[PDB]
Amino acid sequence: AVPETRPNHTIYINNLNEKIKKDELKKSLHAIFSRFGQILDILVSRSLKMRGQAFVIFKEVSSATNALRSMQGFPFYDKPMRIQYAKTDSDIIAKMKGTFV
RNA sequence: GAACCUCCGCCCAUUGCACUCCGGGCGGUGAAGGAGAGGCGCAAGGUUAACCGCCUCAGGUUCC
Ligand SMILES: *NC(=O)c1ccc(-c2c3ccc(=[N+](C)C)cc-3oc3cc(N(C)C)ccc23)c(C(=O)[O-])c1
Ligand SMILES: *O[C@H]1[C@@H](O)[C@H](n2cnc3c(=O)[nH]c(N)nc32)O[C@@H]1COP(=O)(O)OP(=O)(O)O
Ligand SMILES: *Nc1ccc([N+](=O)[O-])cc1[N+](=O)[O-]
Ligand SMILES: [Mg+2]
Ligand SMILES: [Mg+2]
Repeated sequence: AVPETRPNHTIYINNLNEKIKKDELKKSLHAIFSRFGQILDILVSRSLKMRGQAFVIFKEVSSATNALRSMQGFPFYDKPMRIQYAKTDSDIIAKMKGTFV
């Protein structure tokens, strides 16, 4: 019904500072999120449609859940992070589960 | 082995759920001057312009 609240390998963060550059944003996200588990990948775009947002993809769903709870609202580049679970599996995960396309 | 990046900014608009990239406008620096190198296009065309795209490579960084 509301998939953004059902745990997922991938967390969706928005309300990020759009001023920060793509690579710096990716590496700072990794720095703050890697202690919660192994990170398959972190996807950021500076597109009009995708700026201010990032998908952080964990190997273990339990890792996503701990990262979200612990970093909900956390100040990051002067804006409180807003964290959800991704509404659908990231492609790399769909490939693992055998569900891709 | 993989991913991301590789000239420096300003303003306007945007709170947006992607996984092939992709809003608009304006400046500056550098003559060891198209932005790490090569190739190939494309651009440019003299007091000081062009500043881009693709592919390969290199490096930096984060990982496996
Ligand atoms: N090394 C070369 O083969 C070479 C380097 C630089 C120059 C050159 C210019 C070349 C082309 C230009 N336009 C097409 C407008 C302008 C150039 O401007 C300069 C300016 C200066 N200054 C000392 C101010 C030096 C060299 C320039 C060339 C060239 O053929 O002129 C070749
Ligand atoms: O193709 C490289 C890869 O197969 C293996 N290698 C090197 N470093 C690696 C790593 O950090 N992770 C993984 N998974 N695999 C790695 O070695 C091959 C060659 O790499 P080198 O840069 O060492 O090449 P060299 O010519 O020096 O032997
Ligand atoms: N190297 C060089 C310096 C300056 C100029 N110039 O025209 O001013 C030209 C060259 N060149 O190589 O032709
Ligand atoms: Mg260039
Ligand atoms: Mg470049």
